[PDB]
This record gives sequence, structure tokens and C-alpha cells, in this order.
Amino acid sequence: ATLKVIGVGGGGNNAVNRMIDHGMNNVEFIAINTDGQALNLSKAESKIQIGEKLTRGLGAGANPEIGKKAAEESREQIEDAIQGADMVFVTSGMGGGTGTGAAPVVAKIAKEMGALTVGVVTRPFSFEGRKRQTQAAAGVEAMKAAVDTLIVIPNDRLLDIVDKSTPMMEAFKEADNVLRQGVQGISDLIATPGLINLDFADVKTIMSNQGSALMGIGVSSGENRAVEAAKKAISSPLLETSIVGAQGVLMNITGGESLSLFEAQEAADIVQDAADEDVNMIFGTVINPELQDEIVVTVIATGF
Ligand SMILES: [Ca+2]
Repeated sequence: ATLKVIGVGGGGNNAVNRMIDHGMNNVEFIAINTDGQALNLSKAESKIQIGEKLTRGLGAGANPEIGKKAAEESREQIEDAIQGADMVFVTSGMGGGTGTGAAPVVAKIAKEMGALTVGVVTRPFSFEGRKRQTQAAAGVEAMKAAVDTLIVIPNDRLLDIVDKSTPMMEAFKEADNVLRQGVQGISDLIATPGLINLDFADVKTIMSNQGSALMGIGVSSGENRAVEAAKKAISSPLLETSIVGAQGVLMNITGGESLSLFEAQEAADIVQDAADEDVNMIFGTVINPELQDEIVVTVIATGF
């Protein structure tokens, strides 16, 4: 299966840049923007400049209707850049002009090309004011009607994981992990045969036409590794949608040869009880003999 990550507008393109520098295998990156200066600095292999005539190579100036229209007018270049993708991740900041207006169009186009379409977007900081927050909300609602699943990261949550001195760049790297480990987690599932297998058709069943979603990875070792890794997978400090209320779950456990049946049940029960609901689970297990005492739990939850 072909996975693509599409950054749209300034925020999304920076997050794509950071992920490219972090280093990501078997994934194609597309950078889409009106801003010609930021595109030139993008590390993505595929770059699409939209709205050249509209903005003369600048950003959309916090006007989301210009973002929308720039993407509508370049829909055939966007189609060509997406063609062949089984799964597309569309990431952008909501609140401004290009991301807020263009991202829902890009996602709509991706979905009617037949790709599984996931959105990962941000809401602006409260200090940016009410109007910015309101434009962002319209953007999230537009995104929600265009994608298969939506992950929303409110930027105000970044204030929950920093101390007074944490560099702004470091804060953003933490927000990046959500998209990056979700992408990496799915990429690993697709490629890796399991003792209890999960493949792309399982990802499609749990994500298709679901609305809100959560994606998480948890790694742990030692005494209560299964339970701790599972708790870390569903921990949502940055997430708008927590695990509570999930009706559909894809869950994978990867461990070494010592991975116990009893442990797998423990981890699966954590996910069942945290959701505080009957969860309808697709469950998988990988035995990676290269691992030692490390356990890795991957969770994708939808159906809210
Ligand atoms: Ca697999």
C-alpha cells in the first residue's frame, strides 16, 4: 500500500519538513502552498504551488476563502500528485488562510480518488484571539466533512507539556510525534506479517467514514510493560479526542518471544475499560524476536 503525507499551507509544510529531517521510510511527502518562499525551502520531493495568480506567490493573508479557491483552481495538479495513493495524511494549521481553506479541498480530492483520507490539523493558541479561533473552527468542520478520520491537536495543549524554558521548537517536535508515529505505526503493520495479522484492509475498516479519531503508540519494558505501554498508547495530553467513548479500535501488540498471552489480555482489557464502552476491536500481535523486554502497543480508535 502507498502512503502519502501532504502538508498544506505554512504550518503543515513545516511539520512535513520536520518529519523529513527526523527520517521516515516508505512514505511519500507532498508539500502544497500558495507561499513561493516556503515551497522553495520545502524538503518534499513533490511540491505544488497553488493560487499563483491569486496571491502572487505570497500566503493568503489569513483569508480562508483564498485558500479554498487556490486549491479548487489547481485541483488537477493536486489529483496528479495524489494518484496511486492508498492512504493520504493531510496536515495543516487551522486559523490562517491557506491551510484553513485549502486543506479540506485537498482532502476531498484525495478521498474521491479512492484513498483512505486522514486529517491531522491544529487549532490556534487562545492568545491569537476569538476571530482566529472561529475561522479555525469552520476549518475543522470543513475538514471533518471531507476526510475519513480527523485528528485535532489544539495548540493550547502544547502549554501543558512545557516548562517556562522549553524552546518553542521543542514543543512543536512533540506535537509532530502524533502524526509521525501514527504514520509509522500503520506503515509497520502493512509491511509486517503477524502471528495474528493486521493489514491495510483492517486499517480501512476501522478508519473509513468515522469522524473523530485517536492514534497512539506506547513503548515499555520490565515489570508491568503490557499495561504501561497500553496506557501510554491511549494517553491524550495533546489530543482533542480522548479514548473515552470509542466504539471501534485497532490494536496491535508487538513483543519478543517472551510475549505472554496473559500480557496481551491485560493490555487489551486496559483499552476496553478506558473506553468505558463496549469496544469493537480488531486485534493483532507481532512477535519480533529481535526485541528483548520491550513491548510496543499500537492503538487506533474511532467511532465516537
Ligand atoms: Ca501485518
